[PDB]
Amino acid sequence: SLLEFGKMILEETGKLAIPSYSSYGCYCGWGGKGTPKDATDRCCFVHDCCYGNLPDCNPKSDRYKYKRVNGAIVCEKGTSCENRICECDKAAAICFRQNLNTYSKKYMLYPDFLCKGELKC
Repeated sequence: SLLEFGKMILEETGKLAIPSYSSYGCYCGWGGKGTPKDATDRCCFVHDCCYGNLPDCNPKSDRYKYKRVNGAIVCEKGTSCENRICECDKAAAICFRQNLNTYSKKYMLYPDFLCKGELKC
């Protein structure tokens, strides 16, 4: 679920998902169009694609379980949708952590009209 994803993000990065990531660049949060602004935004592009691969799942609301094996995220067994949603969220959280070195506050609340260009999934 979105709340679990937000907690996973905070655990990984120390940044509150809202507002550090919920309106970032062209792909973090609500919609998505255009060329990702930077590595962090690309994490969100891929995460959107990841959810897009699950038609019949409800990533915003469906809850999954995971644990920590030393610092590593291990998705625990639920329904197939739960497992797949968890793997999407795990990847994005790790991706945000990997790219904290280029996170830029100037991309928070990025205006929709600047999301120029195109990308397929």
